[PDB]
Amino acid sequence: GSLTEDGLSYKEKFVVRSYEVGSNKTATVETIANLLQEVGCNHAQSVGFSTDGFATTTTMRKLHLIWVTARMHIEIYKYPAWGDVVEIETWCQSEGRIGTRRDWILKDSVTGEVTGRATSKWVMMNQDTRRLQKVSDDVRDEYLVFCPQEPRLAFPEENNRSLKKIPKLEDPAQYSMIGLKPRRADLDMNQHVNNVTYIGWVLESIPQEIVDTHELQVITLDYRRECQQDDVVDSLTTTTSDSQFLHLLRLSGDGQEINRGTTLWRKK
Amino acid sequence: GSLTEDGLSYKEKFVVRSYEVGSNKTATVETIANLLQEVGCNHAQSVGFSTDGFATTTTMRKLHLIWVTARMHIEIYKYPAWGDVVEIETWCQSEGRIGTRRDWILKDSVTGEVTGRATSKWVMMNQDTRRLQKVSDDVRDEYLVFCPQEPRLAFPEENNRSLKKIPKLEDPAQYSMIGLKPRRADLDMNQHVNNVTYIGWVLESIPQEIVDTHELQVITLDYRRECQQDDVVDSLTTTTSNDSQFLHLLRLSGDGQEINRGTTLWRKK
Ligand SMILES: Oc1ccc2[nH]ccc2c1
Ligand SMILES: Oc1ccc2[nH]ccc2c1
Ligand SMILES: Oc1ccc2[nH]ccc2c1
Ligand SMILES: Oc1ccc2[nH]ccc2c1
Ligand SMILES: Oc1ccc2[nH]ccc2c1
Ligand SMILES: Oc1ccc2[nH]ccc2c1
Repeated sequence: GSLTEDGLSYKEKFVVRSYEVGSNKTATVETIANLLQEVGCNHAQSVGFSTDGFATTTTMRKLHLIWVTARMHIEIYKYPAWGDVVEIETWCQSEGRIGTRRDWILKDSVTGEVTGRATSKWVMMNQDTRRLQKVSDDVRDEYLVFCPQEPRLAFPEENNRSLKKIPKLEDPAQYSMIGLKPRRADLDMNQHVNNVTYIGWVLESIPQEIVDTHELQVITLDYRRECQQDDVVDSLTTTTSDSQFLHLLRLSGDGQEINRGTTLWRKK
Repeated sequence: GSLTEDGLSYKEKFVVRSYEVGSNKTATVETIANLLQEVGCNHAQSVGFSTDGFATTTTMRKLHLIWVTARMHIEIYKYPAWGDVVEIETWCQSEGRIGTRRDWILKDSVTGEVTGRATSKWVMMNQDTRRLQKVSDDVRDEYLVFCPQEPRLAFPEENNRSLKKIPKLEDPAQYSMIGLKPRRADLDMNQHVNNVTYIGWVLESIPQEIVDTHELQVITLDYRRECQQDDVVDSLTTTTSNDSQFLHLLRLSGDGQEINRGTTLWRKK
């Protein structure tokens, strides 16, 4: 992969692997989400962020502050098949003092056609207290030089699917998958549950019949609280409708919300 | 990746990804095991095996026969770090009428030094009845042209760990992790549990303190029965032993039916 000519975005090509595909012989949405993190990580490294994995500025490390995902929104028009080459372009932009947004564009490297797009909201949090903080002047100055100054959006539409407020699923749920626990493979280099594991957990309560006759087109997921490697999660789903579903992940015991989301599926 | 000059082995390079590494900032043994399947799959495709994923000959498809793993043996000297390039070479050889063996050699693409090696035993099974069988003459003729004829072993040693018989763990186990279930990400393109998920399940009952102070050096795993996507597994571990050795057992949560048995050897960090 490499930074573009202006040094304000990063592109990388990936050949889809045999173990990265599902029943349709195309990449799962979890494989796509993993590739989005990989190209984001590779972009931060290319623009000077140290080999520790955190895209944190010098002042952020002094204050023990890290970036955390608040929301992920993915829309796939075509999933790449095993052996196909997908090209992904990523970039970041400041959203005032609220935080930052990382966007992605997926293309079929053979035709150049846009096959998907994704957007994410990131907030500054103290890594020890877990307290959310607004973005200070000094910190924004350190990362503005890595962002395009004119707006560049993967989802330009005024008040579109990526910015739609998500309601809380009311009991009883139509479908559920209980007792979901992460294993060591679900953790990252810092022993925290990988963000992509939560997408997998959300999708677990989708009936197999919907999976067998539909393809996932859109997924929006809000991140409320982390699952610790010793926690247990319940995944709840209710059809709201193409088929649309409302989702909720909560702790198995006390019912504490960890994520909420929505998915849109198209008939095969 | 590409076949070597003689067309009897296949090499492929991989750049280790950020999400493929563990706490030490090196590739997990599950990432390595996934790369071993990928290079094996790419080798079968390169030598003519159809895009359906099964390295099955024309006569095997007519008889509804597939290859299934009986045993996996992996030994890692050094795990590659995030951003490092690992080169993996793979090949297959017939083991008479018993079945086939696929071997792998892992190298640091920068120094060329051998950083790991792996071997696996494969048996022929009817896809529908699940009945195992010896390899017929006609089937062996179809795949011999893809194998080196002179023996080529990743584990040449006289008393190597890849061929050592594994005992059954006796209750009570010293350690355990119960209620392990696969999710859709654990399945393959045919809706079957990926072989690498079982390695993950075996390793779940290793205490976190061993993980935090040791590195996995060797793992041998026997595959007895398949876990269905609706099954639930218990992972059992008992220390058998500078180095730490463990005996492992995966069994169904309810009836206690054996899924896998194995052994791991760990060395102090
Ligand atoms: O989704 C991700 C995950 C990790 C990252 N590091 C830097 C950007 C980025 C994006
Ligand atoms: O912390 C940041 C913010 C904006 C960025 N653009 C590119 C990398 C990056 C890291
Ligand atoms: O909750 C929000 C809303 C907008 C945002 N922009 C960037 C981060 C963020 C978080
Ligand atoms: O380990 C593996 C898995 C799948 C495969 N297909 C062909 C060879 C091979 C090896
Ligand atoms: O079925 C087989 C046996 C040996 C092989 N060598 C390479 C691919 C392959 C497939
Ligand atoms: O149990 C065994 C023993 C030797 C073998 N060689 C190939 C498959 C196989 C299985």
